[PDB]
Amino acid sequence: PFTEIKSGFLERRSKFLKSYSKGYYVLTPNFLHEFKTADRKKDLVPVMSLALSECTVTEHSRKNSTSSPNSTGSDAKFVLHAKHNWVFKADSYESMMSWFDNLKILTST
Repeated sequence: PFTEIKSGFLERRSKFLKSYSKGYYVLTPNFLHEFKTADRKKDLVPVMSLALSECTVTEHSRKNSTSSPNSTGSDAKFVLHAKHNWVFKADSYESMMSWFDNLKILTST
């Protein structure tokens, strides 16, 4: 058992290393926790826990459509700001939007 609201894999962009690192993320009413693996029985200490009380989600990609074709890269990104700005990338626009929305309602402050 666990008061998990949402969990799943995400890539977080490194600020210095110019690369993404994939982690397994678990959203609770209190934190977004990062774990190395999805094994909630054996992998039990977060590599990082972001307190939601002082985060906000600001922007997200615009879907790849005829109205705004996104030639550059993926359209599955969002920004989580700490009160600096972490860039996360999900599997798809749809998955990204589920993370964004679920984060939004836990961080209205």
